[PDB]
Formats: sequence, C-alpha cells, structure tokens
Amino acid sequence: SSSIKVLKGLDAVRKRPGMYIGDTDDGTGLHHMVFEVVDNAIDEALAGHCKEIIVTIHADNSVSVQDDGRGIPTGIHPEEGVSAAEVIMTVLHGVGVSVVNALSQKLELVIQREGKIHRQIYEHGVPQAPLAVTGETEKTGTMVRFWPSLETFTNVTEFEYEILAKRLRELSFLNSGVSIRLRDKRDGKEDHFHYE
Ligand SMILES: CNc1cccc2cc(C(=O)Nc3cccc(CC(=O)O)c3)c(=O)[nH]c12
Repeated sequence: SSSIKVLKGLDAVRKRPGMYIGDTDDGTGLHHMVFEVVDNAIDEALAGHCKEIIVTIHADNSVSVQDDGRGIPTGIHPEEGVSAAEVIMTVLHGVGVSVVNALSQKLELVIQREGKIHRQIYEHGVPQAPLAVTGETEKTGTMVRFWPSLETFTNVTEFEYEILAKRLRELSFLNSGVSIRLRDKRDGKEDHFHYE
C-alpha cells in the first residue's frame, strides 16, 4: 500500500539515476552518494546532537558514515507498518538517503539508541527484514555503510580519497564546530577536519 509507493520511488531512481545522483560514468554521481549520506549526519550535528563524524573507505570498495548523534528513531511509525528508520531510508524526500539506498547493491544500517543496537540490511533499497535489535549498548548514533550498485556505476567505480577529502574539508568549514574523520582502510591514510 505504502510499500507500493516506495517501490515506485525506487524504480524511479534506478531508472533515471542522473536525475537524482548525477552522472554515472564520471565519478561525479558515485562520490555524491557519500556526500548525501554525510549530509544527513551534518543535519544531526546542526541539531546539536552529533560531535564527531567518521567517513571510512573500506577495502571492498564500500563507504561508511558514522555519527554519535541520537540515532534514527526506531519506533514502528504506526500509520505505515514499519520503524521510522525504515521510512527515512526508503521514502523519496539534498535528495535523501533513499536515493543512495536505491542505487546501492547492499546497504547496512546500525542504530544505537535507548540502550539498544538495531541493525537492518537493504538490497537495492529493499529491506531484508524489519529493523531488529542485535544487542545492548550505552552509546548512541547512526552508521550507514553502502556498496555502490555496479549496474548503475561504470568507468569510475572506485572512490578517490582526495575527492572525499576535499568535500569533507569544505563541509567542516561551512559547518563550524563539526569534526569529521576520513580513513582509508585500503592504505591507512587518515585526515581530520575541523574549522574551530
Ligand atoms: C551516518 N548518519 C546518518 C546517515 C543517514 C541518515 C541519517 C538520519 C538521521 C536522523 O534522521 N536522525 C534523527 C535523529 C533523531 C530524530 C530524528 C527525527 C527528527 O527529530 O528530525 C532524526 C541520523 O541521525 N543520521 C543519519
């Protein structure tokens, strides 16, 4: 019913990715996938709940963004039949994570909130299962890790550290007070962005 519109939106995006993410052969859209997710963590930092953000380039050519904010609300949003988090990750409308989720072959969500750790896995924007609790924790935050769909992205398929590094530096300048870490698991290089 609402799943109907969601899958409609997901179609829409995988069908015309240039309309939402940008160019799929350039590097431009692929890297925009990261900034869209980081964008979301910056909102949580503009709300005064997030102090540090961690962008990691993993060795299998996936990227993750971790914040120590509140964590996305997990309560089943009882108009639709699923966690508020799932609605955030899957509904269309800065374009929203659902664009990134739709063009990701795989996407892992981990939320730490009200003393629990919740995990959900998606494939091409579609949940494997409802948001489920995997254990206790005393910290809070949201972590989104995604693997770009190779059906969508070609040519430039690998993330460039210096392209992220540049945009993350810029975003730290524009949002005074946030701290951002970039780590490349491939060769160990790190950097830290913070403009007092
Ligand atoms: C990497 N981090 C990361 C990635 C992708 C998406 C998100 C989304 C959120 C998020 O929607 N958070 C949030 C927290 C509490 C209450 C509400 C509802 C509200 O009051 O506006 C929203 C986040 O925190 N982090 C995200």
